[PDB]
Amino acid sequence: MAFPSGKVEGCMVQVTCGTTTLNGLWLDDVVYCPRHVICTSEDMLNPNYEDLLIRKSNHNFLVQAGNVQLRVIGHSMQNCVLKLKVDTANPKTPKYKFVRIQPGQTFSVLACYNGSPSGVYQCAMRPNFTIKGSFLNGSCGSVGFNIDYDCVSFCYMHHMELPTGVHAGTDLEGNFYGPFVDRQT
Ligand SMILES: Cn1cnc(Cn2c(=O)nc(Nc3cc4cn(C)nc4cc3Cl)n(Cc3cc(F)c(F)cc3F)c2=O)n1
Repeated sequence: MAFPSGKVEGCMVQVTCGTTTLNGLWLDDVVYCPRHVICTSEDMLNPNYEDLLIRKSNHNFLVQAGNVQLRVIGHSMQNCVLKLKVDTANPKTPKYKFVRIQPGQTFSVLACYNGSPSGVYQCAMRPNFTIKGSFLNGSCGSVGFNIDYDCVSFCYMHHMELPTGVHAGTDLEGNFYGPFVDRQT
């Protein structure tokens, strides 16, 4: 039962900080993405995110909507998500809300790679707050949603695959579902 993905496809962007790259969600004039993007490969195992944040400037972020670069004019960190303020509002922004779902609820996921939509499928949140998704490498920042009439409810931002092959992430305010932390361990 996956929801049609057209309204979300127009919101996906590629976010690059140095050589680390993942997917971002562009709504109005804000891009949301996992804060993990500010890690170099050596920081990924045990990042000090407050320190890494101090060291970055707006011009260290490259945001691409397709072949169009968007100018970053502000950035801030909210729990495990980074919010990049860009100088252009997304003209395909749908009506949307952010919601936090519970175990047992289902949602659709738009898997993206390097900012480009790749597939859509339905998932359920398990009681241990993991999901059995279909995510490959490069899918970090892909989002889960439901459609509520005309309104897109965003409920899941993908961060990591765990050793057993299931997946974990945050709501759109950056709070993990479950007892996980955004580090490569
Ligand atoms: C197999 N699989 C299924 N889902 C995933 C999701 N995922 C991902 O796509 N990427 C990750 N690490 C990165 C490596 C990078 C190399 N470059 C050049 N840029 C990169 C950017 C990322 Cl995000 N990871 C690992 C991971 C991502 C996190 F956000 C986190 F907090 C901890 C982690 F261990 C990953 O799971 N891969």
